[PDB]
Amino acid sequence: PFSKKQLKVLTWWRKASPVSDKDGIICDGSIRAGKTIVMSFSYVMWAMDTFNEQNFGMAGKTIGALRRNVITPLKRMLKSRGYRVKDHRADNYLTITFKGKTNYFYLFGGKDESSQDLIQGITLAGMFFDEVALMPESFVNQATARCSVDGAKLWFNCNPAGPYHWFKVEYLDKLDEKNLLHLHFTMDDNLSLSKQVKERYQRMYKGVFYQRYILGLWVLAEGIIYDMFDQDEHVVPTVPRPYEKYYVSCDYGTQNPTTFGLWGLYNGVWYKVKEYHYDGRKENKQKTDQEYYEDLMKFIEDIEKHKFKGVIVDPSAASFIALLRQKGIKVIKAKNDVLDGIRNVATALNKKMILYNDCCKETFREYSSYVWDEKAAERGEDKPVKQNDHQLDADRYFVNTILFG
Repeated sequence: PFSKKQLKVLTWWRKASPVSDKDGIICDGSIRAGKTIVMSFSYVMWAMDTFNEQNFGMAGKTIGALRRNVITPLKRMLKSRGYRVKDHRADNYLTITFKGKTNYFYLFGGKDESSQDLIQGITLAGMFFDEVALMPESFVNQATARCSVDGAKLWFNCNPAGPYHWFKVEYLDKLDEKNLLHLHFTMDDNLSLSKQVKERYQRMYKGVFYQRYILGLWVLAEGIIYDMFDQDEHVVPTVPRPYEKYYVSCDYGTQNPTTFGLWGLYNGVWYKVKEYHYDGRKENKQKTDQEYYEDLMKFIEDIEKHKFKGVIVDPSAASFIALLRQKGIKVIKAKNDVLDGIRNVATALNKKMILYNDCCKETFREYSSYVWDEKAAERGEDKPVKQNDHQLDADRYFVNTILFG
C-alpha cells in the first residue's frame, strides 16, 4: 500500500490529473517516507508513456550513490511491472522498453568529471534529481538547460538542509515562478512503517537533525553541533573491560594537533578507551611521521594484536599512511564525509552506539566548543567551524567508517 501522497507522485503527470499542466515536481521531506522509490518509478512510467526514442537524465550526489539509492531497486520494481531494462554499466545509461516504446535514461553525478562533459551537449526530454539538496547548483541549472524537448518535466527529490540553501531559496520559495508541484513528505506517508518502527527512528535523532530528517523542516544549523552530548549519559568510568575488537582513529597534524583514539567493542557498544593528543604549538616542538608511528605503537602496546583491526586515518596524511604500511600496520582510509559524518556521530550518541571513558578530557572539551559556521550557514552552506575539532574529527572518521556503511 502506497499512501494517498505516494499515489499523487505516481499520477500527477497523467492527463486525467488537475495538476498535469505543471512543468515538474519537488518532493522534499523526511527520510524513509517512501518518496525516492515511488518518484523514481513514476519518472520512468511518465517518460515511457509520454515519449518514444527520447533521452532522459537521472542524477545523484555521485553515480554510485544514485545506483545504490535509486536505480537498483527501481530496476527490480520496473521488471516486476513488466518493463524490459538493459543497464549499460560502463556507459552509465539504461534502455527501458515498454509496450512497443523505448527510451534512454542517462545516469549523472553532481560533481562527477565525466558527467560534466556529457551534460554540456546532450538533449533531454526530462531530468530527475535525487538528493538535489546535496548537488551543486551550477550542475542542476546546466542539467535543466539541456531539457530542450517539447513537453519536458523536471523532477526533484531531497531531504532538508538550511532555509538559506539555494534549493530552498530558488526552487521551493519560487515555486509558482518555475511552475512546479510540491509534495512534502513525513514518515506518516509511508504505510509500510509500523508505529513500532517509526518510534525507533524518532529516537535516533535530536536537535537540528531531528527537525530536518523527521519533521521534514528546512531549519537553520546554529550553535553547538553535538547538542545531544551529555556527560550524565555518554561518559563512563575508566576501568578495564574485556574488549572484543579494537581500532585506532587518527586526525593527523604536524602544525596542528595530532590525535589517536583507542576504540574497543564490548557488548554492542564501542568505547573510546583512551585518547592521545599532541600539540605542536603548545609543546613548542613539532613531530615527524616516525615519531607519531613510534607513539602509535606505545599507544597500543597493551592490546592483543589478534583483536586490533587497524588504524583509521584521513587519506590526506599519505606520508604517514606510507610509513604505517611499510611497518605492516593495517590502514583504513576514513570516510571523510563532513556533514554526513557529523550527522552519524550524533546518531551514535543518541542511540548510545558509543560511550567515552572519563579520561577522554580533550575530547569532552571539544564537544562543548564544536559549533556550526554561522556566517556560512546563512549563505546556505552547513559547515563546522574547523577549530578544536581534532578529537571530534577522529571520532567522526571512526563512527562514519566502522559503525555506518
